[PDB]
Parts: sequence; C-alpha cells; structure tokens
Amino acid sequence: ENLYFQGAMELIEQHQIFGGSQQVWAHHAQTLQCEMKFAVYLPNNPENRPLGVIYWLSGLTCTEQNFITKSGFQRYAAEHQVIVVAPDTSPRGEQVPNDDAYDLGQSAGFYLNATEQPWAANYQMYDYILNELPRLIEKHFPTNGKRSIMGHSMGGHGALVLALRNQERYQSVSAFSPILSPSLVPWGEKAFTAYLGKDREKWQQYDANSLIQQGYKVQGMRIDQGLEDEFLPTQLRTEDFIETCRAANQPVDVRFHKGYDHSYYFIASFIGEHIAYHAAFLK
Repeated sequence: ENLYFQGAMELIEQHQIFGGSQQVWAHHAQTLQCEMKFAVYLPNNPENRPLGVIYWLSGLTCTEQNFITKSGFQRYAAEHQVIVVAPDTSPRGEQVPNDDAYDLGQSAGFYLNATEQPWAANYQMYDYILNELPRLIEKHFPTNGKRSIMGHSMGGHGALVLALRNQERYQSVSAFSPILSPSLVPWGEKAFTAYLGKDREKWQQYDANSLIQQGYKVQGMRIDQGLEDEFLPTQLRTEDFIETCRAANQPVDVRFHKGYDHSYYFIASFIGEHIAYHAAFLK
C-alpha cells in the first residue's frame, strides 16, 4: 500500500515512458458527486517550464486506460513537449446508475449535463471536463494556461461540442471517428433520450452538426475517419457533417483512410499527426 497524495489528488499509477511520466490520479469530482480517475502525461521538464495541455476524450466502453496504453501517443507528446490529459468517460461507483448496454450508463457519459433522473445526480461530464478537471490540472501541473481538445468517437463528439460551445477556451480541436450528428443516429438518440428526455430541442446543444447549423464556429478542425469502420454508415456519417460545414462556411480538414477501422490500431497510426497539429497552437 504505497500511497502518494497531492492535495485533492491521489496518485494511483506512475510509469516512465519516452523520458516523461505517465500518471493516473484519483480525485473527488464535485460536479459528478463521485471519485474519478484521470491520466496525465508529463514530458521531461526538470525546470517546470509551462507547457500547453491537450485533453483527449475517449469513447464508449473506455476508461482512461485505453488511450494511455494503446495509442502510442507518449512518444509524440515527448517530441512536442506537451502535457496530455486523458479523463474517464463517465462517473463511476456503485452509487452511480448504470445500464448493461455498452451505449448507455457507465463508460457512456456522452459529455453532456444530464437532466433526467436518475442520471442527473452524477452524469455531468460536460461540466466536469469543461470546468472542474482543468482547474485541478492547472493547479497541480506546469501549464501555460492554454489547452486544446480532441477525442475518439463519443469523445470526438465531446471534443467538438466543447470546442464549438466554448470558443476561446480551446486553441484547437480534432477528432478520430467522431459521432458528428448524434441526434440523428441510434447512439445519440438513445443516450439523449435517457439523459435529456424526449424533447429533441434539448439535444441540440450537445450535437456538433446542430451547433454548426446554429452558427457556432471554430477556426478550424481536423477529423480522421477510417473507411473500414463498421460504425461509419450507422453512427458517424461524416459526409452529412461535411455538408453542414460547407453550408455554414465552417472550414474543415477531413481525412478518409482506406483500410483503417474504428480501433486503437487506427488511432495509433495518426495520433502523432494530431499531437503535432495541436502543439503548434499551444506554444
């Protein structure tokens, strides 16, 4: 039982990798009324120079572990000297409601603020990611006050929604395999119905496609999508989002990759390009 505490944070894991430190910490999340774990990678930085932060949001069924173990990202975060934070994907705990389906409940928070019981008590992932967690990160780690955001699938949805809604908060945004029009596909119809209710007007503030239709813009975005991704035709429908962006005059860099699927094997293949993309905005 080797413990380490830094204020509200408890250190759960620490591992050296590519010269830096991959950490996992736990803390009490006031916004979620539960204990949460998050990962942070700190590039070698003996002088505590302020560094920019990239938040990586993970998708359905993931914890903080999937990205930090499978993406291979640390090599690139070290190269670019950027801090990378990988939060969890839902509240957690035996006191937190769940559903056995992979697309609802734990590991399926959809980066929104739920209003319907019993989800409202803990499912405030939008507030947690936007406000609470960054405040903790900035308190304890050597940051330069700038941040960018990216993610995969439900996490790409989250990244784009957060960037569109919060403007100056994020220097840049990108995504792998994002759910771009969640109101219009089964994953988002089901989760929204449960978490936000049957009034689809309430869904629009958590739907990147809709937000762009409403007039929200970002300076740019990069999206990478595999063409052998089984969810492309059913949940992701990137082409529809492109049409929305074009109609809105929202610039978009979108890359379709032959032969690549939805997995971390795809993410690993281009995560370095995303780290480089954001790093340029975080100096």
